[PDB]
Amino acid sequence: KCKKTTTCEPLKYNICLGSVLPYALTSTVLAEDSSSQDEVHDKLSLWSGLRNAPRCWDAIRPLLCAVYMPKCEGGKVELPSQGLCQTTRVPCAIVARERGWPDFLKCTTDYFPEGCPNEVQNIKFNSAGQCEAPLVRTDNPKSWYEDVEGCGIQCQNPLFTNKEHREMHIYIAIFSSVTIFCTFFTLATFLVDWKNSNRYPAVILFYVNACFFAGSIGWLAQFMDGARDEIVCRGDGTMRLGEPTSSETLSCVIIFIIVYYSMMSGVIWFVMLTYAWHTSFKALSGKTSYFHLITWSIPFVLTVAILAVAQVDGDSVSGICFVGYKNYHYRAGFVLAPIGLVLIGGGYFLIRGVMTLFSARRQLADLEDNWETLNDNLKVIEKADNAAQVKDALTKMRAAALDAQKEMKDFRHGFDILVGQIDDALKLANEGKVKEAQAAAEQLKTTRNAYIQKYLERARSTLSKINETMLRLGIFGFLAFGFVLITFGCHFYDFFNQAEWERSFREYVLCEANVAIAEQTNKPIPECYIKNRPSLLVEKINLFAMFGTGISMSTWVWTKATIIIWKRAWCRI
Ligand SMILES: CC1=C2C[C@H]3[C@@H](CC=C4C[C@@H](O)CC[C@@]43C)[C@@H]2CC[C@]12O[C@@H]1C[C@H](C)CN[C@H]1[C@H]2C
Ligand SMILES: CC1=C2C[C@H]3[C@@H](CC=C4C[C@@H](O)CC[C@@]43C)[C@@H]2CC[C@]12O[C@@H]1C[C@H](C)CN[C@H]1[C@H]2C
Repeated sequence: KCKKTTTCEPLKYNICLGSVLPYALTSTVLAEDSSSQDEVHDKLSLWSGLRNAPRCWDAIRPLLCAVYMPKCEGGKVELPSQGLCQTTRVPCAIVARERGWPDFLKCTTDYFPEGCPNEVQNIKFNSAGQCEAPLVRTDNPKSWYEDVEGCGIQCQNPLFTNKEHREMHIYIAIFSSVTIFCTFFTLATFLVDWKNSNRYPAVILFYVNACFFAGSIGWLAQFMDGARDEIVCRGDGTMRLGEPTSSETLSCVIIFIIVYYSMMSGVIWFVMLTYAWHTSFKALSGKTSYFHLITWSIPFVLTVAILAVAQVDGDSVSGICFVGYKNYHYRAGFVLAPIGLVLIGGGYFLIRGVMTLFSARRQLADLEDNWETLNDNLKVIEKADNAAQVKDALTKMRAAALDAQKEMKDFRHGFDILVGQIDDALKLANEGKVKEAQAAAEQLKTTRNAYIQKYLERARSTLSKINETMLRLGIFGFLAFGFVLITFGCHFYDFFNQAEWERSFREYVLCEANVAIAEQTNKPIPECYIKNRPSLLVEKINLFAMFGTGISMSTWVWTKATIIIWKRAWCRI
């Protein structure tokens, strides 16, 4: 009979000599020189050396597959046919001459029964129609998926359909457009007033938006008539992976360089921003030429390193080329690490900045507290009947003014005068003279205005400036940290389940490989699908995060003080 009784075990390799196996279970019983599938793969590695003789190889492939890796299903293995074995004798006669034939490969009808249907005869090792979606026939051996011959891994992302591609593309369209013109607004502002806006750290924002403009450009590049497929796909319609490979158009690596470099410089400029703020608070342009070198060296070195390991991959959904898609331990290395370090540094100099801020914020408030005391005490003194209230309030005034006394010598002199006059009024009030002290408090009023009000209203305005700065730092801090937290979350999710998505994808590929033969042989065909895939909402979130940062830094230039600056250049008469 065409069937043999043995125990079916799973394939350790789902490929037979560059051809995908349409079945899932096999048996090592027919390979009489083998006992395990390791041995089988070894023997096939020995038979591999025959590939230098294509004339024989063509005819011996199917036999070798039907023998060493046969279909096992429900305790049965189908034995190869006599007709199949006879097609090996004539051309592979070389095997017979140099070392002879193995006894289990000799065409004795007990090993090869006559007229037996074989699953292998259906399989084509010249992949004319063998290549099955999500795979496409390419005859370039640099695009061949794993060990499969003639088949390449298709260009468009096989985890999301076109219905989702259009979606994400219009999403990225809108967002990146908002960013590309917001950053242009912010550039134009600091550019038209290049003479008056070129200061540090106000030019650091300009540099940030410059970077995030350059990047959004590369993000928009994929929307031209046929540019997307030029960036993402190879010449043979198979997605660009491990770029830059030899003899491929640099239409990918250029976009990668843009999107990555602009991004990284764009986030190191954050650290430079926080430092510049801190040192601005601590009091200059001595280190202003050294920030540059850092913010341009580090992204360069990183990008060059990525190009050195050649781990640029192409995504059709995003429509760009970026680091560490295929191998996700590179994305964590070149994206998550620099961003995290940026978060740490920028956060450090932020809190240092608000310490440098907090220390004065209390001082000015204390001065305001003393002035708050003086006025209300004068309010009580000027309008009182009992001469105990006058004594009391005068003492309190003395305490406050004394506490406030603790170009500068003039300021202290004023409070000398105030304390003195207050003590005079104290002497007057102690003796029970109510209205004499009350009248001697108007002296305190006019003196308060004359000698003290200057330095006070001088330091009255700063509490608005300082609080505004404090709250805008309150914006930037809890904004940037939120963005970093979110993008770290997304990247960590993908980082987490990319170990599973590849499993599911592979199983799916094998399934469709089964479907291929299952259809053109009038055999029952099983439905194939992806068990699990990346969430599109997560990618939505990440994009929203980075573009949201790109927009929020362009929002900074949005002031009413800016709007009028535009008029000066061309208002004329
Ligand atoms: C590759 C090769 C062969 C390896 C095959 C053998 C047929 C049977 C088996 C049994 C199986 O258990 C292990 C594999 C082995 C040995 C076949 C004969 C032809 C050739 O050996 C020649 C040696 C010669 C020096 C050069 N040319 C070499 C090749 C054409
Ligand atoms: C398709 C695919 C992927 C699409 C995913 C990517 C992780 C991150 C993103 C970013 C996100 O914005 C869009 C989706 C995208 C591009 C993931 C990497 C693994 C894989 O590429 C592998 C090639 C490999 C040879 C076989 N296995 C293939 C697939 C598991």
